[PDB]
Amino acid sequence: SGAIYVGNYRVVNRHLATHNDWANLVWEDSSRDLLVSSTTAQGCDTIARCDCQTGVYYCSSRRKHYPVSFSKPSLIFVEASEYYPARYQSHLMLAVGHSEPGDCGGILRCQHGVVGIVSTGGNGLVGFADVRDLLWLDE
Ligand SMILES: COc1ccccc1[C@H](NC(=O)OC(C)(C)C)C(=O)N1CCC[C@H](C(N)=O)C1
Ligand SMILES: [Zn+2]
Repeated sequence: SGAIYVGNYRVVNRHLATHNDWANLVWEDSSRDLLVSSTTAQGCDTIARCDCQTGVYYCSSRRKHYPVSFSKPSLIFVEASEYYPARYQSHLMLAVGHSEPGDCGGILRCQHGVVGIVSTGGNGLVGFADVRDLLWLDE
């Protein structure tokens, strides 16, 4: 679990969005596993606007942060789950790092700000949904 809070927006994994997120929907994209909802309070986070390929992510299943080298956002095949059919997930970055069911929502950060959130994983891999291209989150 986890979310990014920037301005009057809350960014979460679309498969973990609540009834309240959907009732305050701003934008969602199933192909990216992202959903953004509106908030009444001002958020605590800031978004990176960069091309970093290194950073640090929070791993809830270890209560620890780990450094990672990750691939640029791209279209990556993701196996079926209860949440989605087998499909290509877009804007996904992969890295070698621990993740397991329940780690979605952990933030990946570089020196410039928030890069994205955990969205997939498996067998010593961790995948992050990028948010750096969502320029409108900043206004
Ligand atoms: C962080 O996700 C990890 C990490 C390691 C191993 C497995 C997983 C997840 N698998 C998982 O939860 O499987 C269950 C439901 C328990 C059968 C995973 O990769 N998902 C599930 C949630 C939706 C994700 C997506 N963006 O399509 C893909
Ligand atoms: Zn950066």
